[PDB]
Order: sequence, then C-alpha cells, then structure tokens
Amino acid sequence: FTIDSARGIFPNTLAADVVPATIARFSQLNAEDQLALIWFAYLEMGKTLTIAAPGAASMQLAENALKEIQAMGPLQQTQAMCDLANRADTPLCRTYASWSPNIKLGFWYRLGELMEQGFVAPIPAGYQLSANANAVLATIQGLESGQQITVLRNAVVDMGFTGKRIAEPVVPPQDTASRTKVSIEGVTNATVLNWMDNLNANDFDTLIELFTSDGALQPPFQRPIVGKENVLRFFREECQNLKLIPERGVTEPDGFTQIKVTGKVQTPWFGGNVGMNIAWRFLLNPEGKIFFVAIDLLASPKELL
Ligand SMILES: CC1=C(/C=C/C(C)=C/C=C/C(C)=C/C=C/C=C(C)/C=C/C=C(C)/C=C/C2=C(C)C(=O)CCC2(C)C)C(C)(C)CCC1
Ligand SMILES: N[C@@H](Cc1c[nH]c[nH+]1)C(=O)O
Ligand SMILES: [Cl-]
Repeated sequence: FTIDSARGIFPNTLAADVVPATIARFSQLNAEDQLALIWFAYLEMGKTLTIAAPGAASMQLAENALKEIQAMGPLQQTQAMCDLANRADTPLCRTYASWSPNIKLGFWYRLGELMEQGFVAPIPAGYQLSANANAVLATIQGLESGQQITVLRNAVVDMGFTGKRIAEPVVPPQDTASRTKVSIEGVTNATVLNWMDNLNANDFDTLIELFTSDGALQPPFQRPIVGKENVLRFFREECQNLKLIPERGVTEPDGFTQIKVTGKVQTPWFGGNVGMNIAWRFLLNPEGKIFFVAIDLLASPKELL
C-alpha cells in the first residue's frame, strides 16, 4: 500500500470531473473574458443562491490590497484584476497568492459589491464573450449548484502569482455539550464517525490524531496532502465551519479496512442553500488509523449509495 495506489479504492465512484475539465477550458480564455464570464455566472447564480458575507477577520486581512485597487483610476483597476486572472508577477498578485482560499473569495466578494455600486471599474456595458468563453459559461450554467460553486472557487484560488501563508484565525472547537453525533447507515466504524463528528465541531487537534504519521487526505480534484503537519495545516486554513451530513456507507474488511460513505456537505459560504453530493473513501490500518481518506464531489445524486 502506497498513498498514490490507495487513490484507486472504490473505482466505481464517478466523480464530477466536469469541474476540472471546465476549469481547464476557463484557464485558456483571455483575462477580460475570464472576469466577464465569472461576473455573468455570479450575477445569474445570485438570483437563486444566497452567498454569505465574508468573515470580519478575512476582510481585515484583505483590506490593504482592496484599498490599493480602490485608489487606482478605472483603467488601472481593470489592469490589476486582469493581472490576477493572468497570474502575472506583481506585488498584488504575490500578496493574493499568499492568501487562503477564503481570503481570496472575500476579496472578490468585495470587488463584486464595489463593481455593482460602480466604485470599481465594472465589466464593460454590452460586453460580448469570445466563442470559447460563451461555451464555457453555458457549461457552468448547466451544472448543479454544488459543481458551479466549486468551479468558481477553483477559478478564484488559481489566480495570482506564487512562501508566506496568510489565513483566518482558527475558531475554538465547539463546546462538548452542544456537539451533534452523526449516524451512517451501514457504518458504525468509530474512526469514521469520529472523523465526521470532530470536523463538524472544528476539533482539528482531535481529528489529526486519527491519521497514521504518513497518512494523507485528498480533497476534491486535488493531489493527496501527506502527513500530519500538512493535513493539520489544511484543516486549520481551509476546513472551518463545514457541515458534514453523511447518509450511508459500506465497509469492506491485511487487517486494513476500506469504507465508502456518501452524503452531503455544506460550506459556510452558502449554508443550507447548497448541498454538495460527496463521497468519502477511507483506507484504515489494522489499528483503525486513517492511512488514506479521499473526498470526492460526485457527478450526480445518482452516484449517492
Ligand atoms: C472572481 C470574480 C468575481 C467574484 C467571484 C466570487 C465572489 C465568487 C465566490 C464563490 C464562492 C464563495 C464559492 C465557494 C465555494 C465553496 C466550496 C465549493 C466548498 C467546498 C467544501 C468541501 C467540499 C469540503 C469538503 C471536505 C470534507 C467533506 C471533509 O471531510 C474533509 C475536508 C474537506 C475536503 C474540505 C466577480 C463576480 C467580482 C467578477 C470578477 C471575477
Ligand atoms: N499542533 C498540535 C498537534 C497535535 C497533536 N495531536 C493533536 N494535535 C499541538 O500543539 O498539540
Ligand atoms: Cl468552505
């Protein structure tokens, strides 16, 4: 067993690989087309999906960069936003690259508000997308909401130029007395239940003790994150205030055990308004420690167990 071979457990699991496909197509576009396409997607999605305000700490961390753009003339504002999309080497692009996903998302949330209000240079009136860009937007608009928000997040994360790391403060774990316990049809495995419950409580120090020293976590469409230091950093930087709603699973006992669970996850960016269809694929060692866990965004609800 290696981490890279563990990636192959439960090969029937059909991931929503239209998400990375669509990001690859998006990545080819002209920068002005990239910005305009996301503006159109975001405006249309906002007719039915309510996005949460960025956290106060996040907005403080992004404040100096946002102020710099706000002080620019309109041509320079457009150029700064194009620099980010083009992954140009500029001071702003390097600052942006140092930020956690949530800080990048909050930065663009604020620019979108300012563009709507007309205080930052908007997408030009009457703007027409390129041939390739129109088709990329059509693909996004045909996706389930959970896939759409994953495309937007990955587009945002990929901008800027790459190192110092800036992230939001780590919230205290949920008080013991108020914590929920999940139930999973077919799965009583204590490691899997404790995984779900500790993540739901933001209890990352308890969560990390479930792993082997060489264990890995593979987020959707990302390479495995290997070892307790890197996995705990990922938890603290990117995994706060999720709600995991596992539904059902299957347990296949080497003394190792493979377990697959399907259900839904909510991000604090959308709360109950977007339920992403998710699989968890666990490979546990004989002592019950996590050697490998993958989290997959599923192609459709038809992929739930
Ligand atoms: C750019 C841009 C603009 C603004 C864009 C904005 C503002 C977009 C905002 C998008 C947002 C806010 C998206 C949020 C997505 C969040 C997601 C998709 C979260 C998924 C999390 C998952 C699936 C976690 C699962 C996990 C589980 C379950 C585990 O068990 C272990 C941990 C982990 C793996 C993490 C404007 C309009 C100005 C136009 C110009 C360009
Ligand atoms: N950073 C943690 C590491 C840890 C080990 N187990 C749980 N957490 C600590 O200071 O203790
Ligand atoms: Cl999130």
